[PDB]
Amino acid sequence: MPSFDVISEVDKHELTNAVDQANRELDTRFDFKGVEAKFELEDGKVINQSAPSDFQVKQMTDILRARLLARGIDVRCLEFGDVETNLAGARQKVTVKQGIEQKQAKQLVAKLKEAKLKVEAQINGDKLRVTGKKRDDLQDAIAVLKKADFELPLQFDNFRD
Repeated sequence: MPSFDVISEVDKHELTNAVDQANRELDTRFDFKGVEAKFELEDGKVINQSAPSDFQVKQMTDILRARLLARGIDVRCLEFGDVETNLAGARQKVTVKQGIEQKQAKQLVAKLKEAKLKVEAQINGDKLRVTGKKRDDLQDAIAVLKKADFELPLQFDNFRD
């Protein structure tokens, strides 16, 4: 029975490149002249945005999206926390979501079952392995998973037979 893995992963280097290019891009923008603002990648999972005002962080969000997309990253993996403002300025934590949690995995099994597909899905850590009797059932699952309404970017690899 052939199988593949449904994954939700972000390349750690390209994630670093996008943040570096976003900081470089701020240094060339005229409305951030001498303005204390920065992106900080934390543990390869959290991007901390900080600026004097709520609007300037909103601008940085547009920069961060464009940079991540420019390095091939589906920005739907971004989880934006609340914009926190104190006297020092505005700060916002953006979680770069990776891996398929048990919550989203069971959701992934349920629309597969809902789609009454000839596949058997099993959670294995933060990935979902899909097994079917033939390869075209797997693509039927892959084609369905692509055209779904999901809160996570999905990739597919580790095709075994």
